[PDB]
Amino acid sequence: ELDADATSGAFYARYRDGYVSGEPWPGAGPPPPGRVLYGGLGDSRPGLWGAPEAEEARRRFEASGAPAAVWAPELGDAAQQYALITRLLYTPDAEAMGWLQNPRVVPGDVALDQACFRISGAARNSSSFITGSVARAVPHLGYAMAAGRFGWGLAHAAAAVAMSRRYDRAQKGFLLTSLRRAYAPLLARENAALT
Amino acid sequence: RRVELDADATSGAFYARYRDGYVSGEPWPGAGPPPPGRVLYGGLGDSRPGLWGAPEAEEARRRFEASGAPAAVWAPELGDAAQQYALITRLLYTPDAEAMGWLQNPRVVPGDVALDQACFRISGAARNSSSFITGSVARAVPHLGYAMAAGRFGWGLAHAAAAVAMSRRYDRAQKGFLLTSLRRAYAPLLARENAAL
DNA sequence: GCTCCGTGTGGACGATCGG
DNA sequence: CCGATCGTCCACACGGAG
Ligand SMILES: [Cl-]
Ligand SMILES: [Mg+2]
Repeated sequence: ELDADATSGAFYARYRDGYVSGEPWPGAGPPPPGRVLYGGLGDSRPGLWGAPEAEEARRRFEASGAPAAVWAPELGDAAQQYALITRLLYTPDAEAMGWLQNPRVVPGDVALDQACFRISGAARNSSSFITGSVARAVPHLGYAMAAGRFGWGLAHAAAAVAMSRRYDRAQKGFLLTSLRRAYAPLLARENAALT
Repeated sequence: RRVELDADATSGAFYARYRDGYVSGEPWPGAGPPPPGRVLYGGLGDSRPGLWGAPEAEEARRRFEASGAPAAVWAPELGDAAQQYALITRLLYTPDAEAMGWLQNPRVVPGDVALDQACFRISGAARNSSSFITGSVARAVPHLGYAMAAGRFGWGLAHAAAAVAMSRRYDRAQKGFLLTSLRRAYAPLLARENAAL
């Protein structure tokens, strides 16, 4: 169906949901002890704390001041990576969409990524596995779902567009501007309430 | 490059001051209507000849016009892109509609196949691999160039939600969370954009 | 006239899933 | 048989130097 209540815009101005920002999404929570979020909702993989791959990447992440090209929960708090990627999506000339799809990766970034899916249970990286993040730089969606932070959905939506092969460079730039306009008031209102 | 976090962005005040140099309702830089007798197709500025007279286009147009629902496989020959955008946008806000599942796994009838094959034949034969730019990640969603030509950023919701729906990295509950995130973000934008235009 | 660089695009082909 | 995403590799433009 389609009414004049929709084409005029009044149906969207009255949008309300039963969820509360800052409250856990139904079924979402922290991973079991000694494990980190991975895969589908509620799933997890063993952590790689003390492993050479995780610790080498943790030091590089803490020393760069930039968002990590390959992120894992062993590297730090997901809120830091979410905020760095979110800010990156709003800085002009940053090439955020190109960086989300094809970031420059040192061998340590490759070794970290290979260790995470291997310790989960995978023999090789495969396009069919549900990981909870379409781009390796974006933290697992379960951390946004557990914290009830809908503004962290922007990182995943922008990365899903960036990772798609069906849009060219100029088309992705328009979609990034669309997402900037949509999420800017949400992020401003959400970051104020939870600070 | 490098990103500097600070209290201006952590408190949210950097996002409250967001402004861009674009104007809603005005063409995106480099974007415009297709040439006469052609429809938008492929990358930015590209186009293919229209099929407004072919039997495949007319069969699908009647099915679209007789259902009152958005077409599962859409082409410019079926009607106004703005109407299909509005139907998909309304569908994305409809409870119990299974919108993400429908975007990812639509029913494709023989008439849809004949329409889709007629569109690629009237263009050039580029396919020899699976990597090709279409301008829309889901066939039900009109070409992005129509949103770019009209400067309608609210029509980006249909493409952003469809890109999530087609991704293989999220399960059903994760895609449901992302739809709610996109609903909240775009609801004030759509309300404000539909009023001005 | 060839290469040499880094870097930024899209294509090619396969793995895996599924109608 | 068809085709979807996405890992992985690669083709090519960029241009002042030899
Ligand atoms: Cl709320
Ligand atoms: Mg066949």
